[PDB]
Amino acid sequence: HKLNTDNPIYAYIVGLFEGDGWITISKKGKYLLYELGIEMHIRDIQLLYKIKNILGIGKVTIKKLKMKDGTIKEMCKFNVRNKNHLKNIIIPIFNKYPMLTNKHYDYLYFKDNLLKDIKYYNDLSYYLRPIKPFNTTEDILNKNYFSSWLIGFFEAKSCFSIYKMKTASFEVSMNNNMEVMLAIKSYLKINNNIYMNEFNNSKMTTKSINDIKNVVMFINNNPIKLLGYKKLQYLLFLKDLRTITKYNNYFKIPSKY
Amino acid sequence: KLNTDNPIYAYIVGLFEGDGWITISKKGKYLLYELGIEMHIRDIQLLYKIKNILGIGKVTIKKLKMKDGTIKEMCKFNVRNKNHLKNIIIPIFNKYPMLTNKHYDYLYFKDNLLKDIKYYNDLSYYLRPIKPFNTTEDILNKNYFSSWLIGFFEAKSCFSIYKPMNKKMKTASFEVSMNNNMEVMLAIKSYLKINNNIYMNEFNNSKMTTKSINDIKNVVMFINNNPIKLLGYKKLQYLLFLKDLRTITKYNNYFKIPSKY
Repeated sequence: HKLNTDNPIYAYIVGLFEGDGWITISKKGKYLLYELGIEMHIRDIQLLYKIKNILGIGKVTIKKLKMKDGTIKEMCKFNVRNKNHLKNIIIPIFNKYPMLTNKHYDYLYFKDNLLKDIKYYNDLSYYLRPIKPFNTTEDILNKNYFSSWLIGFFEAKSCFSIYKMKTASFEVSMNNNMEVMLAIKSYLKINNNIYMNEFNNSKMTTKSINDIKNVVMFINNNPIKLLGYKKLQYLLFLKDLRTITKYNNYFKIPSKY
Repeated sequence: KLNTDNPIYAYIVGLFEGDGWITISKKGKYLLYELGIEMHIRDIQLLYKIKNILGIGKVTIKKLKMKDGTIKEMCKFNVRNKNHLKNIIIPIFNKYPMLTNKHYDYLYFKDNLLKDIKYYNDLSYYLRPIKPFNTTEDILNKNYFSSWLIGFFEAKSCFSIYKPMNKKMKTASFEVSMNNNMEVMLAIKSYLKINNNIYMNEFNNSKMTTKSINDIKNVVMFINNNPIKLLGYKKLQYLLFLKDLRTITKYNNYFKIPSKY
């Protein structure tokens, strides 16, 4: 039979791969390599096995990076290279819950070529990701799987931090995709968000007490959950937030997640 | 080991708890273990979705030969393979436990299956406890209640629009079929902030009903905002309900009825 895709966690997966993964076609001599992949830190290796498990396809590997200094850094990776697996599992998932940013174009190209069985590099047309945003902030807000996509995006690109009395902030690393950032600001009713640019490291942040409450309650009330390290950071964040007077009193920081 | 992080499995448990069964039955000296569910033909596509989501099981059509000479139809989905039950079904129900007394059927089913009981003679006696397993507060404390609720609504809720012959205009009502689950019914009333519900008993038809504009508002928004959706006929009934609800002045003026589910 075919892949049933009415399950929201597949939207969470798209969010995760849109944030930190990739779906490309590359030149392997006179042949082509099609690959859906994602690389994360060792702290998220279990998350990659979870992905492998949910998708039923793929391979989890560990890569050793030879640093300049002579040391070795580690990363873990999940990828799918089997053409039939891509056509039967991945295509249907992304068709059902397409990516939100311009990265979506990478998908259409990947898909068009894959389904046409292009295998020699010389039969492959030229491609450069468009600079125009595929969707407007309102097209995003009209998508009924936004909140699910968002947990996967947060899993990959959000950050919870408590710093020195004390203050709490929620940030989302952006890679010039304001339409998505505005959809998030709106959907979550975040008011005191300040944008930044630290070494072209553009991000969106907020520390106000109500904004934090809104973020915590959206994350907490969503049936779609953080699965890897990001979940631990979140739970540690709450653990801390409970000790900060102005926050723990302003609302009921939940104890179950 | 099966990954059970997907809340749609809680929806599945919610659906089976409402219209399904998980039992051990005799077959002479042997024992049949079965997770099963029977629905009307209108939901045959839904059974196929369950099948593809669980990755196991079989869908069949049953012909009930009535005494009047007519053949009535129903469709069914079931899992009988011991390995499939141990490796898929057990982990799901362990992760997202049923909420009513029916949960006892599960524990019983699971203890025997794991102990590898094969003969009816080795089967200890069993009668589903009468006292509820959970309290309303225990229910409200489960973090997967809202996902379970959709599967349970898929099976036991009912959206109806109609014009009684004693009132000039149509009324909107949401009802949930009862079955000795008042602790669960109270958790729903509480969780959905329902304030004008009434109870029915039309031919032992214990159920909960509400027609108040605010109650209906709460139900429609809960359903529409949930990432976990109605997948079968119930969904179609839900969508036809909204389309009509839009034409009833008192409900339409009270709140913004969603146009996309």
